[PDB]
Order: sequence, then C-alpha cells, then structure tokens
Amino acid sequence: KVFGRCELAAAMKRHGLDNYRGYSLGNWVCAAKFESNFNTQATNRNTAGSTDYGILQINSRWWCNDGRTPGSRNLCNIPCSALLSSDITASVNCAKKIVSDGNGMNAWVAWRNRCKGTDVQAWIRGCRL
Repeated sequence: KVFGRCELAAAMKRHGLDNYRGYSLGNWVCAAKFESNFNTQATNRNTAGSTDYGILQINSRWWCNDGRTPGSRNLCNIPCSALLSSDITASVNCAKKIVSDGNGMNAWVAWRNRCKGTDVQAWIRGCRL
C-alpha cells in the first residue's frame, strides 16, 4: 500500500506509536515520509551488503533477516520479507524494539536529518484521530 499521510497517522496510532517512548505521532509520520514516502513495499540498498525494507526502511544488518546480508543479527526476529506487507504491524513492532535500544529515533538517519528539530506535529495536522 502507499498510504496517505492521515491514513498512516491513524494506523500508526492504532498500533501504539503515538508517544511511544516519548515520541509524538508526527515524528513517526515524518520518519515514514522521508524513509519510504509512505510506501510499504519500498526497498533500498545500503552498505555492507544490507538492504532497508518497508515503510520505516528497517535494515537487514541488525534488525531483520533477509538471507543475504553478511554478518547479520536479526534483533527483531523477523524475516525482512515480512516487512514488505501493506499491514504495518511487523514494521511497527520492530520499530518499537529499535527505538528502545538506547538511542531513540536517532537510528533513522532520514528522521535525524529531515524531521528531528522541526515542527513534527504539522505531520498530523488536519487528521481525524
């Protein structure tokens, strides 16, 4: 699915992301826009043989297993193929583990460069929540 902005805000809030570990919903929506452009099937090559998968571009070196990334750790205990679904549950549950790892949403470089700092509440402006 390619979500709309408010549609994904509502879905993220139903899956418990609003204020998860203290990060308001607009952070998560901003991160999804600049990681995947709201597209649940997005994939991108990354370094060290890895790939980023899905709506929050979760990476295969540490978080999911894709069977093709040397050295990989699988800390979300999930195949990366399972993050390429129009249902956001697996990606939200893995995101909850990443953001709890000690460094919060800084794990997402696009969030760190294009969202953190900014008025992220604007990303849920006008949404029915």
